[PDB]
Amino acid sequence: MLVSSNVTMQFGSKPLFENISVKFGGGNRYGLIGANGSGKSTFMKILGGDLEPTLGNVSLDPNERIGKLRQDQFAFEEFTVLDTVIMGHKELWEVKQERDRIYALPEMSEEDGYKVADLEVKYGEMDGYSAEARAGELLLGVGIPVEQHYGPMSEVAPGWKLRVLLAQALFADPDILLLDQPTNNLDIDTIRWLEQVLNERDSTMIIISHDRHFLNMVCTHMADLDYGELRVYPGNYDEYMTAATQARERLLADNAKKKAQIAELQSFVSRFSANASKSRQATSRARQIDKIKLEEVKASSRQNPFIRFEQDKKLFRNALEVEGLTKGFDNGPLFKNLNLLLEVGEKLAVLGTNGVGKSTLLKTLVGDLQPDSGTVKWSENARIGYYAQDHEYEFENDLTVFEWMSQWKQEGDDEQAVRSILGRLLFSQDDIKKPAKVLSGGEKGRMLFGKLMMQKPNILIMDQPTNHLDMESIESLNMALELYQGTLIFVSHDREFVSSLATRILEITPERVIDFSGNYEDYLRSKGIE
RNA sequence: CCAUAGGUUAAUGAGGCGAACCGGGGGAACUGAAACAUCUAAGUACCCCGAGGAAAAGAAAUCAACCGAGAUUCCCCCAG
RNA sequence: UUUUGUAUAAUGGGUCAGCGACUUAUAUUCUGUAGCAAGGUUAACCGAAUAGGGGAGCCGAAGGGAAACCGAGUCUUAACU
RNA sequence: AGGACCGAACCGACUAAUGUUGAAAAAUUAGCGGAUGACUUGUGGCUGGGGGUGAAAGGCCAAUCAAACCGGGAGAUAGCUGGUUCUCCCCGAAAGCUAUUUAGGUAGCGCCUCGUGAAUUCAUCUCCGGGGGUAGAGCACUGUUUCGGCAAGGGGGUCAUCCCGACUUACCAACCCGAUGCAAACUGCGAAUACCGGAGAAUGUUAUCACGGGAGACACACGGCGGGUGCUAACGUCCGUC
RNA sequence: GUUUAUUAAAAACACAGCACUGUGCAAACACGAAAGUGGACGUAUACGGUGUGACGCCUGCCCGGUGCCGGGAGGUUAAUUGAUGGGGUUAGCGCAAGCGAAGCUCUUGAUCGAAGCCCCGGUAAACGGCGGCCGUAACUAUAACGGUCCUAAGGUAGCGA
RNA sequence: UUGAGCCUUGAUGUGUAGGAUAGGUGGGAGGCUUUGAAGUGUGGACGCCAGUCUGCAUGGAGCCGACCUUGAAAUACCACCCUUUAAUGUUUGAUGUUCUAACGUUGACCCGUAAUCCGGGUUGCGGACAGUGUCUGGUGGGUAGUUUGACUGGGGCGGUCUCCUCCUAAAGAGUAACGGAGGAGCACGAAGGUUGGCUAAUCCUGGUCGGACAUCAGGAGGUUAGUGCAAUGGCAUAAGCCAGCUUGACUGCGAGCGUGACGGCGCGAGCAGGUGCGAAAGCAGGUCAUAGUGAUCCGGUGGUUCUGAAUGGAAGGGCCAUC
RNA sequence: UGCCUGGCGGCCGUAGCGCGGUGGUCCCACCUGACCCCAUGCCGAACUCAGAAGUGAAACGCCGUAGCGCCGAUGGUAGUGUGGGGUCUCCCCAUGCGAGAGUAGGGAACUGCCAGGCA
RNA sequence: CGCGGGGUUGAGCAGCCUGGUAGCUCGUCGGGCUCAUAACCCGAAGAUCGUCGGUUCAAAUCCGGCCCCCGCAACCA
RNA sequence: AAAAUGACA
Ligand SMILES: Nc1ncnc2c1ncn2[C@@H]1O[C@H](COP(=O)(O)OP(=O)(O)OP(=O)(O)O)[C@@H](O)[C@H]1O
Ligand SMILES: Nc1ncnc2c1ncn2[C@@H]1O[C@H](COP(=O)(O)OP(=O)(O)OP(=O)(O)O)[C@@H](O)[C@H]1O
Ligand SMILES: [Mg+2]
Ligand SMILES: [Mg+2]
Ligand SMILES: [Mg+2]
Ligand SMILES: [Mg+2]
Ligand SMILES: [Mg+2]
Ligand SMILES: [Mg+2]
Ligand SMILES: [Mg+2]
Ligand SMILES: [Mg+2]
Ligand SMILES: [Mg+2]
Ligand SMILES: [Mg+2]
Ligand SMILES: [Mg+2]
Ligand SMILES: [Mg+2]
Ligand SMILES: [Mg+2]
Ligand SMILES: [Mg+2]
Ligand SMILES: [Mg+2]
Ligand SMILES: [Mg+2]
Ligand SMILES: [Mg+2]
Ligand SMILES: [Mg+2]
Ligand SMILES: [Mg+2]
Ligand SMILES: [Mg+2]
Ligand SMILES: [Mg+2]
Ligand SMILES: [Mg+2]
Ligand SMILES: [Mg+2]
Ligand SMILES: [Mg+2]
Ligand SMILES: [Mg+2]
Ligand SMILES: [Mg+2]
Ligand SMILES: [Mg+2]
Ligand SMILES: [Mg+2]
Ligand SMILES: [Mg+2]
Ligand SMILES: [Mg+2]
Ligand SMILES: [Mg+2]
Ligand SMILES: [Mg+2]
Ligand SMILES: [Mg+2]
Ligand SMILES: [Mg+2]
Ligand SMILES: [Mg+2]
Ligand SMILES: [Mg+2]
Ligand SMILES: [Mg+2]
Ligand SMILES: [Mg+2]
Ligand SMILES: [Mg+2]
Ligand SMILES: [Mg+2]
Ligand SMILES: [Mg+2]
Ligand SMILES: [Mg+2]
Ligand SMILES: [Mg+2]
Ligand SMILES: [Mg+2]
Ligand SMILES: [Mg+2]
Ligand SMILES: [Mg+2]
Ligand SMILES: [Mg+2]
Ligand code: NA
Ligand code: NA
Repeated sequence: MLVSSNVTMQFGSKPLFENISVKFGGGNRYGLIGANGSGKSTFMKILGGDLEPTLGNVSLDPNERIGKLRQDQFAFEEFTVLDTVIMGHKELWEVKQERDRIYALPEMSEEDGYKVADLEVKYGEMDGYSAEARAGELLLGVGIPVEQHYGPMSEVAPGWKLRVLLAQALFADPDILLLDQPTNNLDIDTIRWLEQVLNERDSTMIIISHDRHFLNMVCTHMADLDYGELRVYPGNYDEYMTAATQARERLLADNAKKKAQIAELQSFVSRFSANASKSRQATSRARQIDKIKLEEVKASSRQNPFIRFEQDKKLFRNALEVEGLTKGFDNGPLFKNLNLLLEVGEKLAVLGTNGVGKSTLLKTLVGDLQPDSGTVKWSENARIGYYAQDHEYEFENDLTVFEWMSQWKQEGDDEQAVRSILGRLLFSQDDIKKPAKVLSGGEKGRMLFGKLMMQKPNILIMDQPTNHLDMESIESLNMALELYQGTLIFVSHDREFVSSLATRILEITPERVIDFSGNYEDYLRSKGIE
């Protein structure tokens, strides 16, 4: 079973995590939780050996095939989907490709023949004969068609190849699964399939997830990464959240009721110390006061960012109008004969879930995706704040966080007012010196929220604004957008964030759009969903 | 019911005292540590039991070092 | 006697006579003296025995290093002018 | 009838005097409270030491009680007090520094003494080579101070009190200039002494240094000079040197 | 009535009366290393512990703290049990390095595990506690009155230099 | 009744592309059915719901591998097994009801006995509970041993206790007071090394917002500025300010000194081995210097044939680096 | 050898500032150009290169001047080692040492080694 | 002046709790309901966070001085 | 459901 001892990673002048030593193993599944920027991804990198710790150890058995997940790479793109999911087995992939190379190079001499016979028997023991079949029976579960199973990695879509990268990790029942945010930008049906296929396995799995309904579904232990110490509570999710609460409140109460007695042994020392017949008794109360040592409270890293979008110039009457916006890439009718008029104050939630033009509507509205036919007439003064689903291009350039946030300073504000946004977004003194490239996913979504806030738009378009954000962030931004007085266009899958704030639903089905004029609860009752 | 428990008679032995030495059952504290609790004083003082002219121990399931010695007890070194 | 300092009004003693306080054992070191002198000396014990025997053993003539080890050298160091 | 009333025996002990080496290691004299009751008394018995008994005071347990008396461990320990016994000859201190559960104890060093071994070793004076920053002094610097000159600028009165300031100002006033002082924590100056080193005589029973045996002492006092504190008070208190 | 025999005889102690609490009998409680004794040759109208101290009128509010009583769902938790992992040794395969069966060993400690504590409620003739600031009435004065903060609750009847 | 282990028996473990809900080995492929059928007449359970397993029979005597699409073949079947399992057995557990036989009886009767002790015998009632022993968690002033600092203008309170800078400090060093004043318990991968260059404060005159004070251009001034941090001493050859390259913020040593009662602390040319900057002479063993810190014991981690209690190993010690 | 000039020193204001004058054959400075060898947080202003029309304006060197800076006696004063004295918070006497400020005054340097030109 | 607790709109108080948001209950002011007042409903007003300085991009918060108010304390033989 | 008050003459 995997063990870690005193990992202690540190880049800067503040503790990140200290003397982490924990045994992971035994078939238990450890949901690893924390704040949006504490330690989780750089800890599953350490557990897999991607970066060695500053000073520490990670111990694994001589043969224990780590099945870990991507989302630190996107561009393998040299071979077919079948042989892309195959190479999750780093052992079998090498023997397979090496024997193919040997077959390519002439001839099978005695060095070549004896080099190849044992590799062939190794392949047989590893059952590579039925490797592609078992890979395909998993690609079908993920949702990739049989007729294009054998297509190269350029045939696949950019939003469809993360599916294959997910399928790679859990290929052939590998013990110890390092899953790093697997359910992000996935649908309800795929999430249900994944949480069903992980429920039939005896393999320790350490999973990062910022949602509650998946951790509370699959996980057994609830390893935390807050305060610095990795506190592991054996609990589902709710018996962790109801245990840490009283664990912290007991500490607070003990400090209160132990300071309240120092304040009582102090009223005697302050009154009878100078006396002669009572100084002996007043200088033993001082010993009692000094021998108390109330224990310290360190604030949790969770916190709650203060986000609020305002609007510089409110605009009246219609804010948008879309007239005959038929468009499709290679399936033709991505959305057929769209026709709509968006008023002011609308909170339009565009639903519909998977591969259909759930996005590319927002891309056409902003204009970066030219439509096939139609014209989109924004309001006269319409200023659009765009939060793209894939926002890497704005951080590939490596500026300091301060300069990156200062790019968008407007006419009438200082770099005193620039740093206030970062302060409200919880970038304190060193995390404003990091390169913009090296930041967490949630710490990056927040940094885009602080650019929208800084620009102060009157039309907000947001492609999945609930990505890599913990409960605190999707509770702050939810009310930040609720208080918003303006036009909002957003898309999300979780049936809570969209239901909290929406006055109109426009969801597209791969044959025809359907529009509504009420909130999501009425939408479901009219659909026939209980 | 047999039988045991119990009763009577007879034969033999013991009982108490004594200075030290000896074997065993229990077992302090002052004191030293420049305070004190681990530790020392010390298995000492003292209490109790038992025997002897002495008592205990004693004839390797011991040491040694692959060379060997040969029960126990006491004295001088090893050795502060 | 104790004190920086007592005629001190600081302590002790009424006087006489007798008793009353740096000792003994074993180890170690330095001085003096005596014997022997790269040698010196025995302990227990035997012994008609303060003689003689007994040299088990102790101290000294070689040191350096934590140690193996080397040895008028040795340790340090990869090596030391 | 009565934990009833007055009052002797009987039990007790509120006040005063005497007595304090007493008649007595708690009493006598004149008064005083209870006196059929939770009373008082004779004889015998039981409870024993961290234990007894206690209408409760730490009271009583053989003139002894916040832990009896006797014997033993025992000659407990005492950084504290006292005492320490015959004679002569030579040398002869310290009451300081450092450390201390340390401050009236002790350890190392400084000072004393005995032995051994060594070089003009050491001391005084004359001459030569040195570094000061004290006394004194000075006011360029750091502060402080009083005058006089020029006065930036600043407060006050009149008028459109939008401006510009159109004015004024008996009043304040920095920086510079000339004159006059003060400073432990000021110095563009600067002694006497003292101290370090070298050379030279004369003088001094090696007075110098090293090693080894034995210590004592680490409570100081006053007087002159230089000073901190105090009141330039104290036979006050804390340092330097004699 | 008792008390410091021998400097204190009192307002101190005891008391009848009152209340709380323990005790179902081989009672609780005490003296005992234990046997056994007192309680008691008694049986809840009896016995022990604690406080108050005839009698008359009465004995207010607070369960946050500390005790005591009841509750057991949940968390933590000893001995006991010893699943796993790591190391030592070595029959052998290799005369290279090196691995290394069985056994014996050193260590690590999964699982089981009660009371207590955390938690929930009660109890004050259980130990105990019982508030600040500001304004306001026909002359002055004072506030019956009002605002607010805090507390577990803010000292009631009676008495008061 | 309910946990857990084990054994025996039977099921369940399609997505394609297949006749059809095939688990992997491979034995065979011609074998399964008449001690009485594929279908039928009819039960229940399971499910990706398409389909599988089972009682018996009026009748019943016949179904599949050969083909075929797959990486792979078939309830023709048996085998040794794997996952989820269902049932009966068997092992210890937990719980609850009964029982008597250990154990209790300070219930009744008889005897030793002329005995409200004790013992034995019948009987009744409790009954594997209570109680006792070893180990163990809680409570435990009921009891016992003890600790509860020093300086100090008497003691107590207040203040202080180690390190750095100035004055007292009497022109070498040192020098006290509960004397007068301030600081430290770090920081910096550049604020370290080298090479190349550069020189400040403060006013005086001319200009957009622009002002007494911002940037510009002249002149006076002279280090009155600056130094990561308190003060003192320094600093122009700059130790102050920029830039290029770099890691000497190296290893073993070290003549000779300074300062301490010691433990110790500090300065150091030069030597050897390997570097950096510079063309080169050369400079670099952290920073302008002085604060930024605690012995020993005990223990942890890494290296090293030094030792290894018969011998070969090992534990354990030692040494080096470090916590 | 005499004069001028350049480099390296000695010495460090009696040596430095201010005012006036003067020097271009050589030397020195300014000077022309800049693609390139090099360089500017922009600018050949600085650093650097190829040359040489002009000038001695500025800088530099030399000479003259006291308006500053600077040096500075003699005498007296203060202080002080040793020995004495007083009316002793401070002084005095014998003896030895003897400033600081100020005054008279001095004063716009002196000098070595090479290398060029005019002699 | 030795030690604590404070100074936040007119009154009484949070926010200091590890600097990025100035808030509560009552009150004042202007409307509405009412015959009229009170209550009630709506809208707004106002604080140099006692006053000075310091690192700080940013102070009420962190540090120090000064002033004011409330409690103490300044011992025994 | 909440609804208090109105000097004398
Ligand atoms: N190179 C880097 N330099 C500085 N900080 C870094 C660097 N790489 C990562 N970090 C920091 O490490 C942390 C990583 O946070 P982490 O990835 O666990 O966040 P998350 O959003 O919770 O994770 P996840 O993406 O897995 O859901 C962040 O605080 C990030 O700033
Ligand atoms: N850049 C592109 N180049 C080519 N085809 C594209 C591109 N972007 C999208 N597509 C095609 O258009 C389709 C629409 O994708 P779209 O972004 O609308 O999906 P989605 O519902 O937002 O996906 P998801 O939730 O997985 O991110 C894609 O599935 C793909 O086939
Ligand atoms: Mg006998
Ligand atoms: Mg002792
Ligand atoms: Mg002692
Ligand atoms: Mg015998
Ligand atoms: Mg004396
Ligand atoms: Mg005296
Ligand atoms: Mg005399
Ligand atoms: Mg006398
Ligand atoms: Mg005396
Ligand atoms: Mg006398
Ligand atoms: Mg006599
Ligand atoms: Mg005698
Ligand atoms: Mg030797
Ligand atoms: Mg009577
Ligand atoms: Mg009477
Ligand atoms: Mg009477
Ligand atoms: Mg009496
Ligand atoms: Mg009396
Ligand atoms: Mg009488
Ligand atoms: Mg008595
Ligand atoms: Mg006692
Ligand atoms: Mg003794
Ligand atoms: Mg004695
Ligand atoms: Mg003499
Ligand atoms: Mg003493
Ligand atoms: Mg002076
Ligand atoms: Mg002393
Ligand atoms: Mg002394
Ligand atoms: Mg003295
Ligand atoms: Mg004196
Ligand atoms: Mg009395
Ligand atoms: Mg009472
Ligand atoms: Mg009451
Ligand atoms: Mg009884
Ligand atoms: Mg006690
Ligand atoms: Mg003792
Ligand atoms: Mg004291
Ligand atoms: Mg000095
Ligand atoms: Mg001196
Ligand atoms: Mg001295
Ligand atoms: Mg530096
Ligand atoms: Mg340089
Ligand atoms: Mg430097
Ligand atoms: Mg420094
Ligand atoms: Mg061995
Ligand atoms: Mg052995
Ligand atoms: Mg070892
Ligand atoms: Na990440
Ligand atoms: Na998308």
